[PDB]
Amino acid sequence: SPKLCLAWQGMLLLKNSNFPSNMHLLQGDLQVASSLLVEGSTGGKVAQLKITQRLRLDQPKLDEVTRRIKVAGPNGYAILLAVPGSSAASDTATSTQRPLRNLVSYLKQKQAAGVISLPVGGNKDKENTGVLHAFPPCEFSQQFLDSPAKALAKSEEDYLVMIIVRGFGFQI
Amino acid sequence: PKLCLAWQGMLLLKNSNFPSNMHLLQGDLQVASSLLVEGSTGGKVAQLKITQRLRLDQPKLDEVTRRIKVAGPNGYAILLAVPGSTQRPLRNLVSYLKQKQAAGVISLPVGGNKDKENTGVLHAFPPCEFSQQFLDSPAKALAKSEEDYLVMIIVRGFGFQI
Repeated sequence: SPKLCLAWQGMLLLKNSNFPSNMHLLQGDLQVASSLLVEGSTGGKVAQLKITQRLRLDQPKLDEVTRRIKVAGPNGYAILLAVPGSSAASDTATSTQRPLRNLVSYLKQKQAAGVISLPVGGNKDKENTGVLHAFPPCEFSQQFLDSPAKALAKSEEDYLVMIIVRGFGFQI
Repeated sequence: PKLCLAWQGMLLLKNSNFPSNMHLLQGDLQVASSLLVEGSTGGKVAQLKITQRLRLDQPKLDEVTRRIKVAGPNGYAILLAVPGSTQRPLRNLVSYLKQKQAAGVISLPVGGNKDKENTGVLHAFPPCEFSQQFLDSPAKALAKSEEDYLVMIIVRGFGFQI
């Protein structure tokens, strides 16, 4: 049964919009999430995660998401459920706050997963980095939702499934 | 992180069992882990039996609040029970306790203990103004409807736990 630990709270960013979100652990290694959802240089907490790329939801991409989880192994991935969270001129990054449903609807219509490189700011060694793929509700993402998970996921318009994979190849 | 699953099993009332998952809201996880056991062995228990009730009146609720406070930070744990010898959905237990206007009472550990400091009491509250105070916004999302959860308040021992 999914642990549902509150692994992260903050804003997802896409260009000039931000979306408050709470992320709950569904499966995999909580430590994979806690070690990558950070500022890369310090390991410190980050309040924003920026979607910088899109992955198409075509079957060949989905099959590679599945394969990279299996390659990484039980200590090399985490899957989270992202649900809506709780709702200056010199700021180099401006953004309109929007409900998570906006981002969900966008990714559903674009038929894409959002890509977030981790940790924030990167790292020179390929093996201490990772990637989060943010999937909208769809047949692929529903396979990771058991009955207690769906209760959190109120509607097919209000959640994302976040798949974090650490490193390159098998994780030990 | 808050909200991790801390116990999975059946809540027992009379001749019915209600599968429940308990997630940590507040307090000391170790209070729950050490008391949600079979006393004679310290091992995992799959069932917890409600054997008493406490009415939801104001002087009793004020005293629950006081007992949480006096226990200290290692003396209590608060958990959210969500749906997880006839099996019934948890909402039937919720409806029953809502109708009776009472909290269920479970003595811990299962089987008791001769030393008070190694025992606890779990009060299982239905949704109400009092129990809602323990749910922040992230927790409210797990709670779903006002018919589908209980708030489990575990207090260890007697007075401040030190």
